[PDB]
Amino acid sequence: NAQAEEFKKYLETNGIKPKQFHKKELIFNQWDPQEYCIFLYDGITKLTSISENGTIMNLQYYKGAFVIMSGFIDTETSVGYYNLEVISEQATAYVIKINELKELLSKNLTHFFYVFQTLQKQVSYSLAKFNDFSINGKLGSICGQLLILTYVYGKETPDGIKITLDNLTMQELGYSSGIAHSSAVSRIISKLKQEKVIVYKNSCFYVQNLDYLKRYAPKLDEWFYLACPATWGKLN
Amino acid sequence: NAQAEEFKKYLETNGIKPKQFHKKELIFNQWDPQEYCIFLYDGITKLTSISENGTIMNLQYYKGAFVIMSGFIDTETSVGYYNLEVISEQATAYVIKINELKELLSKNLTHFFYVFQTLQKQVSYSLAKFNDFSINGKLGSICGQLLILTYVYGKETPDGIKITLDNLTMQELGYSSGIAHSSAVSRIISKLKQEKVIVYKNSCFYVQNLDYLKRYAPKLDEWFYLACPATWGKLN
Ligand SMILES: N[C@@H](CCC(=O)N[C@@H](CS)C(=O)NCC(=O)O)C(=O)O
Ligand SMILES: N[C@@H](CCC(=O)N[C@@H](CS)C(=O)NCC(=O)O)C(=O)O
Ligand SMILES: O=P([O-])([O-])O
Ligand SMILES: O=P([O-])([O-])O
Ligand SMILES: O=P([O-])([O-])O
Ligand code: NA
Repeated sequence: NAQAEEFKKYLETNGIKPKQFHKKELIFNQWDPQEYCIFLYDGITKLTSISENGTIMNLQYYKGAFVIMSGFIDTETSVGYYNLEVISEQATAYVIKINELKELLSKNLTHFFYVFQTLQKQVSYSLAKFNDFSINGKLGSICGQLLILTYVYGKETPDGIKITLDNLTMQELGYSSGIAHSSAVSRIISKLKQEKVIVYKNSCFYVQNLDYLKRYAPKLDEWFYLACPATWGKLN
Repeated sequence: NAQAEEFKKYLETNGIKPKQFHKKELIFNQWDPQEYCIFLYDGITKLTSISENGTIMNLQYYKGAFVIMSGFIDTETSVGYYNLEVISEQATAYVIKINELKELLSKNLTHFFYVFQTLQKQVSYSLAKFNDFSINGKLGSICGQLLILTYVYGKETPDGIKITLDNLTMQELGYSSGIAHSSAVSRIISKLKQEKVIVYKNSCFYVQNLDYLKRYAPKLDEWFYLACPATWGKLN
């Protein structure tokens, strides 16, 4: 990622130091009024929200390089209360106060357009996700989430496309899919297993019929093709 | 409003002319190869996706002023294929070819930050919406959609918060909530009318218990209070 590499140097030139975060640590949390611009440079995270009754929702994962905003650039107020939890072992994040972002970007438009590009990908990612997760009930939600996971963390193997995430549980899939009961997730995953769309080996999920997932997640496959052509081409 | 007015003036100074659209017309469509930046100045539109079999997904509405992107600024590639359909009797929009937007924003940081702000509001809207529409099943989806419509198009009256849309139908709510058949939508709407949450009179829906909707759409309620406080204050 060339544009992300130059944006890293620029932040170090301007005195923003890398911060090391560890698995299960929260880079920010929904119970703290802190507005940031997190340039996640390396590692994997998940954006989560917890209800007043304990319902956990995984809004999405982020895999560096990428930008996550918790406050508005103009009003410096909160965009909404979320937690950014690290799920990889180590994560390298450049934490920026929202009150100093406007000046950092105005100075250098190349960097400003990089952050803007990142936000455009975020906008269209969420739209595609909303479409695919809505039109085919919970089957499409699971297939949509599996397709995302296959593209962003998958690697080709003879057993299929291995989703390389440590402890991807039925529970997590449920939190990413709006399914609170792990057993309800299993009922869908089990059906996908009998049709041999996926197999569970080596504590990992192997996707064996990608075309099946595409059929129940068409706008997400379209989005990866248009927005992440290199990610899409690795598995096609 | 103010920032949008200045952006409108700026657009006309650079030769971008306003264009009138009438109900049902598509400002852009999902088979067009050309991509745009649409500055919706006035009117109401919906962003849709039509599947091969003619199934319709309503991704959301847009009420001017706002910015809708169909292509990436940095690559001039499509972000995903959607239709932008006018649902007000008339809409006024400035149609900016995507390959001209980079220069327009480079030349004026005030407007660059305005467009950036609108994309941030899009991001936070979609995340909140995704949280509420996923958690409480179909009821949460309808209540969340109704809450959105209450805040954006609602008018206080002695009979309740009048959703001021011409012909809000049961199918339209289904398209917007991701629900297959009008059957389940009628089943939910019936129960909500029974519980005094809403009523249908004068060919419009009136919300009589806003707190019931807040209960099933807390993240969207949070988002209107944080990102559209004036809009939120209208009803609280
Ligand atoms: N660094 C990669 C990935 C950035 C990223 O995390 N993108 C989000 C979409 S806005 C994503 O792919 N999320 C995958 C998930 O939800 O697991 C890139 O720039 O393409
Ligand atoms: N022009 C108003 C409204 C802009 C707008 O349409 N925002 C979207 C969210 S990105 C919305 O409220 N949609 C309501 C809906 O989906 O009905 C503003 O700038 O606050
Ligand atoms: O729609 P569903 O299949 O019931 O999820
Ligand atoms: O998740 P669960 O409920 O335990 O199944
Ligand atoms: O929607 P429906 O199928 O007619 O019920
Ligand atoms: Na277009």
